[PDB]
Order: sequence, then C-alpha cells, then structure tokens
Amino acid sequence: SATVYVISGATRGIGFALTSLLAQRDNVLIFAGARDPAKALPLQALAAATGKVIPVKLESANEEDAAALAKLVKEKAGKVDFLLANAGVCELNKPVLSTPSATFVDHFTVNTLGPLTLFQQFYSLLTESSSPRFFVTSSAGGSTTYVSMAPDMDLAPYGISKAAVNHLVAHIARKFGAKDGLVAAVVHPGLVATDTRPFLEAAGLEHISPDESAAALVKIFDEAKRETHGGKFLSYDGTEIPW
Amino acid sequence: SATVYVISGATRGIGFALTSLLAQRDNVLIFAGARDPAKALPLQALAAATGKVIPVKLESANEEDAAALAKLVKEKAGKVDFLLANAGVCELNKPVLSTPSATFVDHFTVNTLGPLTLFQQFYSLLTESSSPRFFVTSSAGGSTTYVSMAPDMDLAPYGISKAAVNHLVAHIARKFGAKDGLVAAVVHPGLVATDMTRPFLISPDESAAALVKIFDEAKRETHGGKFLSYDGTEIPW
Ligand SMILES: [Mg+2]
Ligand SMILES: [Mg+2]
Ligand SMILES: [Mg+2]
Repeated sequence: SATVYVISGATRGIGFALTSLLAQRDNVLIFAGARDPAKALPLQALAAATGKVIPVKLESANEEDAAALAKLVKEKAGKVDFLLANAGVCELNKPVLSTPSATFVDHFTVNTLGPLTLFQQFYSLLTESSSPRFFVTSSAGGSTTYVSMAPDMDLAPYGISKAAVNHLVAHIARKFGAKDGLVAAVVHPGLVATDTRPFLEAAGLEHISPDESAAALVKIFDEAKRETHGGKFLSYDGTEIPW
Repeated sequence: SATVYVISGATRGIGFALTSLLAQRDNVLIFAGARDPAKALPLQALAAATGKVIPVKLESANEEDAAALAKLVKEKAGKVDFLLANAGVCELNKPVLSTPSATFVDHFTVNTLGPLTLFQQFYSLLTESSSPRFFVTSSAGGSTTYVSMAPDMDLAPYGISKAAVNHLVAHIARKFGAKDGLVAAVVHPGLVATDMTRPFLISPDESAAALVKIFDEAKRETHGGKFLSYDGTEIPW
C-alpha cells in the first residue's frame, strides 16, 4: 500500500534532501541508493529515525547493482511508483580543447547511462504501479537552447551528458508514456549549495539549498500528470526549459 | 591559395556527393577521410579525375589518425578553412528498453567524440584560416524538440549521440565564435537517419548543392551556433 520510491545518489546533495523530506511522510517506502550503503551513515540514521528508508547498494551505471536492487524491491514491495535519478557528476573547469575524451565518457556514463540502467532494470516494477513516474534530475546547463543565452563555465562534459540524458528521457516518454501511464521527465533543481557553495563559487557562479530544492521538486513530482508533465523539461520554479 | 577542406566520412551518406561537388570547384584542396581508404575505390576514382581530392585515413574518434592527418595538412597547406564532420554510426533496431550500454557508448564515441577529436586536433589549423568554419552533419533525429511527435525508429543510441554533439557544437560556437571568429554549426542534409552512414550513396546531389550554399554564405552572426536545415531554416534543438 505504501508509495514506493527508488532514489539514486541518495548520500549527497539533492538525492539526500529528497530522501530526507519524503521519509517524513506517513505511508512511503524509500530505497535510497549509495555506492557503499554500510558507510552511508546519515542514510542509516534516517532509516532509524523514520522507518521509511532502506539504504541500498547502487553505483552509477552498474547493471549488477541495479538488477540486484530491482530483485530486492520486487520481493519487498512488488512495484515502484517513483524512480528518482539523482546520482550525477559535474567536474569543474573542463575546457573543450584541453580535456581528454575520457572525461566526456565519464560524464556520459554517470549522467546518461546511470539513468538508462535504472530505467532498464526497474521498468517491470514501474509497470506494476497504477501511476509510475521517472524523474531525472538534469540541469539547465544541459539545455542547448540556453547555451547561446548563458556564459561559458567550462562545463562542456557536464552539459553534453545532460543534453544526452534529456534526449533519452524524451525517447522513454514517447515509447512508454501513453502505454503505461508513465510520466518520464527531467527537472532542473536550481543551483544547489549549502556553504557545497565553494564548488559553485569555483565554477564561476540564484543559489538554493538542497532542502529548498527538494521541497520544490517533490511538489512537482506529487502533482505531475502525463498531459502537463510527460516528456517535459521542468524547472523547480514551475517553468519549462527549452531543450 | 586554395580553400582547404577536411571532410570526415567523405564516402558516407552526403559526404561523397559533397566531396564530388567541392572537388569540381576552382582553387580548392580536399582531404577526404575514410575509415579504410584502400576500400574506397569510388573515392580514389574521384581523386584520379579531379586532382583536388587527397584520400586520407580517418577513423572516428581515433586521435592518432586525426593528429597524423593534421600534421599532413599543416605541411601541405598550413591551414584548414572548412572542417566538415560527416562520419558517424547509426545502428538499426536499438530500442531503449533492451539495448546495452555499450551500444550507447559506441554511438557517443563515434558521433560525439569523433567531432570533438577532429576539432581538438585541427583547431590550430582552423585558426590559420581567414574565416574558419566547422560544420557537423546531423539528421532530424538529433532534435529533442521533435522526439515527442516524430515516429519512433528505434534509433535511440543515434539520437542521443546527436543531441550530445549538437550541445558540443553550441559550446564550441559560444567560445570560439567569440575568440576566433569561428562559424560552428550543425546542418541537416535532409536524408533519413539510416542514409546518413551508407557508403557511396531529396537526392544526395541536391542535398550537397543546398549544403554548399550554406557553407559558402555562412557568417557568424547568421549561422554560428545554429542547427540549420539544408533549406535555410532552423531546426529546434
Ligand atoms: Mg514518520
Ligand atoms: Mg557495466
Ligand atoms: Mg575542376
């Protein structure tokens, strides 16, 4: 009967803040992914505090971890209602001419293939939900339209990988949206920081805390319907972002 | 002296019609890339006929091949005026649900990192041109805007990789348009995605004539950072 969430990237930043906010609800079950859950002590403490969180092993783009978690979720809950992809990487200061191809591949693997692997391994569980949702936390930095509307931040590997994941989610919405009643969408969380902030400062960057971003994102997730949200690029502030 | 073109995928999709059209112009020198020049007999026949085409080895995303070609071009010509990235891969029947990650990586490596590697290795030569141009070919499948209403051809690895390269080209235009006056853009030849990579292929000759019109007229303020159809209009990202 519980609403079932699977949240990747749940040890840090927006993934942790989403897990913490949702864990305060009455009838939910949250599988919170960590590369190494036994050492994810704040996730263990949230599990103790709420009883709504199961910390689980989930490395980005690792097909074995994703398949194992789907097996666990199948046994424990039998469905997934919200699949929330929040395990990202954004390496600073990667100018296009002096950055090796491997850095581009690494961002593609985590930011594009990570969500791909989650959707592929969890699709059957999403089909068991009456109203399945798949939200990938992307970035306005992945908007190609915004490239000519924003200054260069030396973040091409990141932006490229987010443009790629945005295209992937559009393909998922087209294929499965109507068939399964699935809302598949990407969401810009804002510029997230806590002091975390020296990272955005070292990037060259309107700041919102992870908790404030999570509060806005869950409102979008809760209200989403296919006709208004399926296949869209949403922002935490309610607006739509061009691709 | 001659306007220098470097064309990856010169035997694939629109690349051959493009190489053939440009090769019949005055005062050009065309380095026409192929994965295996020994296998590209019609390209050798064009080089025999025009005297303006140099067939060269260029495997996509191969840094050694691109660096070797750049050394060759620097010696013969000392500059590149037009870098035209037309190599690519578009494997059929790759639905999202069942296609392994390796296939997506393969398409990203060829279709996204191929053009990146070309740009990295030829950047210095482009800056020697009085009006450097860098164009990447794509199909409508790379437009994320078009996905929701377009027919699903099970070409997700291709489309994702082209959305990625479109973003890379926009980033290159933003930085190097301002720094070097580079015109960097993506063009849609009007071919289907599955024709984009067929060896020695709107017809190709009509598409090539339309594209060279865009290449010749390109200016940074009107073409830089854009996704252009062969017909002059813009395609949403
Ligand atoms: Mg409680
Ligand atoms: Mg693997
Ligand atoms: Mg002639």
